Amino acid sequence: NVYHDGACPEVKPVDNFDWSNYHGKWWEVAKYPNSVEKYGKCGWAEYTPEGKSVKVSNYHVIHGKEYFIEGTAYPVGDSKIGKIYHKLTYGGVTKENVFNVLSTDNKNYIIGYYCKYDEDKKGHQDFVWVLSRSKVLTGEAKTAVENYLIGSPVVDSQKLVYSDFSEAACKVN
Amino acid sequence: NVYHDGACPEVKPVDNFDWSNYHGKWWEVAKYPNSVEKYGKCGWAEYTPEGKSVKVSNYHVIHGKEYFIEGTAYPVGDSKIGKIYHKLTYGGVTKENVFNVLSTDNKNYIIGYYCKYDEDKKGHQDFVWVLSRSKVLTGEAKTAVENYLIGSPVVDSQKLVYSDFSEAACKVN
Amino acid sequence: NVYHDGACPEVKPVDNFDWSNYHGKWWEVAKYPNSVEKYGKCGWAEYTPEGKSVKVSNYHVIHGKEYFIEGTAYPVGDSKIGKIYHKLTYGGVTKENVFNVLSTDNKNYIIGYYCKYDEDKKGHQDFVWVLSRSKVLTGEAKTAVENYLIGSPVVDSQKLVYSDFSEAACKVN
Amino acid sequence: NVYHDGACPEVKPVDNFDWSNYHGKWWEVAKYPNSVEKYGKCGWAEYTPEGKSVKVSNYHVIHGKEYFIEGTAYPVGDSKIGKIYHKLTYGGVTKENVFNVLSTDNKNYIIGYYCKYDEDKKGHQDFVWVLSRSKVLTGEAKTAVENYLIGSPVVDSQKLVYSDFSEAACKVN
Ligand SMILES: C=Cc1c(/C=c2\[nH]/c(=C\C3=NC(=O)C(CCC(=O)O)=C3C)c(C=C)c2C)[nH]c(/C=C2\NC(=O)C(CCC(=O)O)=C2C)c1C
Ligand SMILES: C=Cc1c(/C=c2\[nH]/c(=C\C3=NC(=O)C(CCC(=O)O)=C3C)c(C=C)c2C)[nH]c(/C=C2\NC(=O)C(CCC(=O)O)=C2C)c1C
Ligand SMILES: C=Cc1c(/C=c2\[nH]/c(=C\C3=NC(=O)C(CCC(=O)O)=C3C)c(C=C)c2C)[nH]c(/C=C2\NC(=O)C(CCC(=O)O)=C2C)c1C
Ligand SMILES: C=Cc1c(/C=c2\[nH]/c(=C\C3=NC(=O)C(CCC(=O)O)=C3C)c(C=C)c2C)[nH]c(/C=C2\NC(=O)C(CCC(=O)O)=C2C)c1C
Repeated sequence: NVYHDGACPEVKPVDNFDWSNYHGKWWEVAKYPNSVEKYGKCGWAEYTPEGKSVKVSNYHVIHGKEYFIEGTAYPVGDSKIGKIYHKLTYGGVTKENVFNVLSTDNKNYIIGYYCKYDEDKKGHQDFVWVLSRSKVLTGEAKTAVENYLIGSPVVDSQKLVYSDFSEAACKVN
Repeated sequence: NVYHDGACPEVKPVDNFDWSNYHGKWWEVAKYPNSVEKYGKCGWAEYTPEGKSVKVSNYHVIHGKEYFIEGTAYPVGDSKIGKIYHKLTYGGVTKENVFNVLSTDNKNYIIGYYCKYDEDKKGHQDFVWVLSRSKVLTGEAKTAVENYLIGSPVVDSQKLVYSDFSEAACKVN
Repeated sequence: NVYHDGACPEVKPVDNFDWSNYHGKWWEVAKYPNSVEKYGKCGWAEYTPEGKSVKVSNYHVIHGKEYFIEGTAYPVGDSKIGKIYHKLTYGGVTKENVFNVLSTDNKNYIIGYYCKYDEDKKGHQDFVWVLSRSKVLTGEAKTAVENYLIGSPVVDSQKLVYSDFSEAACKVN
Repeated sequence: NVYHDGACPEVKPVDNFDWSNYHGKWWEVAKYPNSVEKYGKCGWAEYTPEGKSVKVSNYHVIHGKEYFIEGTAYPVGDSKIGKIYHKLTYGGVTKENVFNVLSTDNKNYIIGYYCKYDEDKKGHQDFVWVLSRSKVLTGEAKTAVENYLIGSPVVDSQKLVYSDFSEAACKVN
């Protein structure tokens, strides 16, 4: 889990988000570690569209067993601004969590960020995911991701943990 | 927070621990991040000997405000072996958590490990602290710590975060 | 610069090195600092295969000006064994310096070590490079470089300095 | 060796320097590594007044053998201001090098800094020494050293290397 002092940074999302492409199975190729996804392997997100909204379900495997959450996702304002609410319930509190699409090709990959702010302690936790339609980044998508990561003012490439997509890791029994 | 798969690893504690030095104020010079201490600055532990035991108090400061837990510590067996129970209560459950002393000069520094196992997920969380009687490592202590870190089978120094002992950080109001 | 007392340590190279992949452009993702590359950013190596040998060109960029050296590398013995001579001239003097490939995937990354021994002062300087066909370590190659760095007796990951591959740093006129 | 891009930092020397006390024998308790002092142990300096100047002799010991340089030191202006010229020869070139006294008690210790700028590369090398009358810092002096290092804009405590004052380190054959 990646903590910092202070408020959530001012982040600039993509201005050209293609809401059409937001569907299907996205593999979580990397992330910053977090407590909810603790121990999880072979992670993915599954987006099923309903207009300018999507039904969300996020899965991962731990030792042969599948775990998931369901929720819904829709743009905060204009579909083209890469800022999307993901409405999930944690701890019996349901909140609209702003996912920011920092980088995308509207085809193969998403690099997105969520910041959880603590008012009482005046700090925040950073959550980052690299979601891809492929278990492995190749070619242009991989090239795009690298160049983003090298300039990124928000994402620390070192802190990224890359998911295991072994058949062993991915097995549900 | 540092997560790995599998049960808690077997570690070798120091076999020459001087329990009589185990008192006084020990600054948290560095640690693996964990959720209980998120956003805290200027941490320290204070061990107040009570013959057999020591009373434990662990502090930090967040934005002029002090937070703490109190507990009790005692050797798991032979006092010269670097296995010390720390009896703390979290979430209404009281546990005798084993703290392994991985390296120490028996005067200025102590490098310690606690492993938290998840029986359901067949994985564990690693907790590491570098404790020092001075806010900054100097002389032989600094060298000893450096060298241990570099050889350690358990501690990945690259996951250490060193504390903020600024005047401002430490200011309590 | 990383100095240690005593002779060069006995390192264990890879015994499955694939000479046939020793070509192309290998970004200097990290190194131990040394005097010759001081100030240089965006560094790379270029290995031009000439069959038995390779032509070596090592570059970096300092303030829009590009600096480099050229040499020749060829295996110290058996191709499969991860010891390569790098024949370079410094101080009007051509040596055949042994580069030890400590870890590799024979595809994306290479972790290498050269040790410069001072006979008169019975000390040595350590040279470590982390080389990759991409400017940012991603996926399995990232995991593999980390997990090596953690277990390595030779390399202290805390003495690594990661290169800057920003557009600005890589800008040459 | 500690290298940075850019011009030398603006540094604030002590304005209460006691030139009278800048005499006699000072151990080098710590430094930033540098190439001149490569492999050296048990190092010390000796200042021998000659009027408004002091004659300088800097020593260390490498495997029973003694190595040294001589030169002269005198103030840049007013002796109350801790910037001192240290006139030494290296590479057949004799230069006046500014040594800035960042912190001192004028009794036990001195923390000093020299910055070596590369005009060609537009970068600089940092040189930091922690001098003391005593081979081990203790008491108020230690505390003074610790405190300075907590807030120091220039000196990184982690980059200090602490000299070896073992009799074996100090033994001259
Ligand atoms: C494919 C990416 C992805 C993902 C992403 C994700 N989560 C989000 C939201 C959050 N994730 C989090 O972990 C928290 C909780 C923060 C907190 O309150 O602790 C939030 C809000 C957002 C955008 C806001 C996104 C894109 N989340 C998961 C995984 C999961 N998230 C879960 O809640 C579970 C079930 C855990 C269990 O019941 O044991 C899984 C597997 C995956 C695999
Ligand atoms: C000086 C070192 C040190 C430390 C040490 C410490 N904690 C220990 C134990 C634990 N810490 C933890 O965070 C958990 C896991 C609790 C859980 O189950 O989530 C355990 C068992 C152990 C013994 C192994 C040790 C040495 N612990 C702290 C700090 C703290 N630990 C605390 O519980 C709090 C209270 C936070 C609050 O009330 O909001 C502080 C400040 C410091 C500053
Ligand atoms: C991508 C990795 C890499 C590299 C690698 C490298 N160098 C090596 C060799 C050495 N480097 C050194 O610095 C010395 C010691 C020279 C000495 O001081 O005697 C040697 C032998 C070896 C072989 C083990 C390897 C793999 N070397 C460089 C960079 C350079 N090496 C150079 O000599 C120069 C030109 C400096 C100038 O003209 O001002 C550059 C840019 C890069 C960027
Ligand atoms: C007690 C502290 C101290 C010290 C200090 C020192 N050096 C200074 C100067 C420099 N040191 C350096 O290494 C260089 C050389 C920069 C260059 O390489 O051009 C400079 C100018 C300055 C003031 C700026 C100070 C206070 N310098 C030494 C040690 C030495 N300095 C030496 O030149 C040698 C002889 C090396 C040999 O003959 O092989 C020793 C032992 C000690 C032990």
